Amino acid sequence: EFVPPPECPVFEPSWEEFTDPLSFIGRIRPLAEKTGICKIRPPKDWQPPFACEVKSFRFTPRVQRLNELEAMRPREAFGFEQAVREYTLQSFGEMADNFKSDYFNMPVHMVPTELVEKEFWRLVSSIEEDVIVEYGADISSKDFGSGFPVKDGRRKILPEEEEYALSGWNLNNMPVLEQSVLAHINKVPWLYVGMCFSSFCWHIEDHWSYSINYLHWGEPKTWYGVPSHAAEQLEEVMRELAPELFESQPDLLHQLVTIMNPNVLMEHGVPVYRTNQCAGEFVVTFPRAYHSGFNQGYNFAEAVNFCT
Ligand SMILES: O=C(O)c1ccnc(-c2cc(C(=O)NCCc3ccccc3)ccn2)c1
Ligand SMILES: [Mn+2]
Repeated sequence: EFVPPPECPVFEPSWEEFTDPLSFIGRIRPLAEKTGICKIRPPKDWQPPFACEVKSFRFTPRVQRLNELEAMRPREAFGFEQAVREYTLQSFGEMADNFKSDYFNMPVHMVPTELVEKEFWRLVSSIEEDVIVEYGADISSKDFGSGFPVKDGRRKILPEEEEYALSGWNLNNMPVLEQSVLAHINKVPWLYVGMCFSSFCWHIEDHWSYSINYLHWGEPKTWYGVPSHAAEQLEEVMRELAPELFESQPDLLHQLVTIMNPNVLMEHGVPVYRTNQCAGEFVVTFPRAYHSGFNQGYNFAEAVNFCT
């Protein structure tokens, strides 16, 4: 069965250390850049409100067939497996919890994170069992607002919430403008509504950017990360073992389907670290750190690429 990778570093900054995000990330870099990803737990009293327009939040999530790569005799009428379904935040959550409790035959919060992890990777490689889930991925914060409070006058902010609108850890306040000559001659966060087994495959960011990720609420998001010094190693294992039909594809397209069991990478000598990102915790990915992961259950994440 699946062997969990070693845990990535988790930091619990003091209030003093928590004042400036870029200063903090710069200070932890000697360790975190060697693990690709790290987790940051804010002080216990730092609790931003959830500021999305919940009443109107509607979306059509993308369908994810866990074993689509292993599955590569064409099945009758491929391309039409799943009927389309639009959800509200509430109705997606009802669907997500029902899916998970039915799947495991127990209440959603009683399913061990290790079991969802072992079962996810079993399902990804299984040809006997076709599990299909849905992911409310890549929803712009412009559509219904950020999960963080923002002083743009579109939504009421209470006095005790203003510090969160102004915080450097509010993802809308991270720096995003890359320096360049073109910048002198001539981005917002994205939202992710997850359910059990919804997932993201191995990738790095455009321009080898840092990214930062905040789980507003819900069940954990499980991460795997590879340090940048091993990026070429991972890419070589992909070349060797990924489907030949996709071998010649540019990285930007190949990354849409680069699913790989972390143990395969580990057996080929690639260092992999894991973490369960819980509600109220940040994950930071360092430049050219490959990462992938899946959601343990119904949850809500916000993410943005930032520059140093
Ligand atoms: O899902 C997450 O929590 C997550 C975590 C870390 N990074 C990403 C991420 C996604 C994209 C992206 O646009 N993907 C295409 C759309 C997409 C397809 C399946 C799953 C999630 C997105 C680019 C860069 N990073 C997503
Ligand atoms: Mn990413």
